Amino acid sequence: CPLMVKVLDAVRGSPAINVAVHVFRKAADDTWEPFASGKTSESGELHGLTTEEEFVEGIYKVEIDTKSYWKALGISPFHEHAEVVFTANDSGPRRYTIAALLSPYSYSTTAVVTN
Amino acid sequence: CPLMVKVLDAVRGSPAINVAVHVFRKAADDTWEPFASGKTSESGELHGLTTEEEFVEGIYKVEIDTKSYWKALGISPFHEHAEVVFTANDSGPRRYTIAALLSPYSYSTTAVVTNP
Amino acid sequence: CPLMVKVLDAVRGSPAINVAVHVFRKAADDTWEPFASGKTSESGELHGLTTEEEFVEGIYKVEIDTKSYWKALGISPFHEHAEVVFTANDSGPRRYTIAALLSPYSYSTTAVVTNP
Amino acid sequence: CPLMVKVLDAVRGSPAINVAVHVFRKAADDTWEPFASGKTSESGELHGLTTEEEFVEGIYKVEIDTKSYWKALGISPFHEHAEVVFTANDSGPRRYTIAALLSPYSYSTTAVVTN
Ligand SMILES: O=C(O)CO/N=C(/c1ccccc1)c1ccc(Cl)c(Cl)c1
Ligand SMILES: O=C(O)CO/N=C(\c1ccccc1)c1ccc(Cl)c(Cl)c1
Repeated sequence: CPLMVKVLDAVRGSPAINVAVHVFRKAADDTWEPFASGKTSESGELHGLTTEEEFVEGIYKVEIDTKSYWKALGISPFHEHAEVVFTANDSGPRRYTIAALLSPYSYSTTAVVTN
Repeated sequence: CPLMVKVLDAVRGSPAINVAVHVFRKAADDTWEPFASGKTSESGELHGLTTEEEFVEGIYKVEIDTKSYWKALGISPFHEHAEVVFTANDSGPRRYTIAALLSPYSYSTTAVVTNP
Repeated sequence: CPLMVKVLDAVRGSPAINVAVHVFRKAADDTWEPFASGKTSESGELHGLTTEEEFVEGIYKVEIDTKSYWKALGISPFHEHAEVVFTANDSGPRRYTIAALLSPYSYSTTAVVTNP
Repeated sequence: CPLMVKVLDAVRGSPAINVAVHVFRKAADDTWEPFASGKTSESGELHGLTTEEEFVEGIYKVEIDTKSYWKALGISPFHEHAEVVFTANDSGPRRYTIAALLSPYSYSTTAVVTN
């Protein structure tokens, strides 16, 4: 699995469950084409988005539906969503984990790239 | 000043200076229209982007060009840019500070919203 | 002002007001001695803790009483407090801003260090 | 395993490996008594610190030796260490994960409490 997403909730100190996640790849058209999508699991994780074959070098966007998550909790959030845009590179390590820590008025994101 | 951007560098412990920022507003046809742009100062701040009259309700996107920033320091970073998307002035006018704390493989963004 | 503390609330998108802050300096016997203390203002800032003369080289600890803060908002948080420990003025005097961004189960702290 | 620590490096986008971690429990003496310690693994994780029997309600301090980590990388860091102080509570969920994301002049920490 070369791309995994992990979403955490900083208010409840828990994994962010059932969060919609959409992945896009930039096309020569210069527009974002849908690539993969999922809802996070009970552990806040989303796996099996793509394969090694499919995940070629390019610019990818990971879009996390944070607003719907906070709305579900009855908490008024600042952001429409959290979007992480990055370039996938062959020179780098094989596996990418995109992590997001969510708060109603803030988020943090990090990438953990490993072999 | 209803919209201010502050960018900090978590590697150097400093303001992130001369960072390009672009602000977009969602149009009637759903396209992102250019709204305002600038560079952060020596204090990592960008002020004077808009006015109270111009800054109407809407969905706005603040794009911070972090990749150029890191590249000028010799660092090849993970992210193309940091993007902050939010609905503004939904419940009347407010003043917004969008802050970003940058590292090569990570970034944090928070909003401070105050009532005029 | 060589040492300033800024505290923000990531739930409300606001300054974190009236937060108690205690600053300690490591003594000759390795004990933490009280150095300065105060509460954040309506802007989430605490200034006037020390002077250039008083703020000598040393290891300092900035303790932010986040648990009292959250409890007054009805929230039972994870952390007792946020503690920031650092060596200051090691290479000559500097101005330090210690910033903390608070959530009930998480906190982020960054330093902005500038040369007088 | 009721207490795990996970340490990530925001500069290299990788797990923070071989980082010293010390856990303390507050004593009636009002002083920190050593409880457990370890070095993070190649995945940035430290497990098997304690048992369910041993990990009673109380105030605990997790102290991460961030300065030595950055020194090893030749990067000048701001903090002496990262310390996370919290109260363990029976009413809450059984498992605690203390995570830290490190930068030379900043860190973030979060707790993920689950059953
Ligand atoms: O709205 C604001 O005031 C700007 O936000 N500022 C800061 C900050 C502020 C001053 C000094 C250092 C960081 C900030 C932002 C983000 C984070 Cl994650 C942290 Cl620990 C601090
Ligand atoms: O595990 C991974 O590969 C990615 O995890 N990243 C985590 C994290 C990890 C475990 C538990 C809690 C947070 C994370 C992310 C962002 C932040 Cl700001 C923090 Cl303090 C932790």
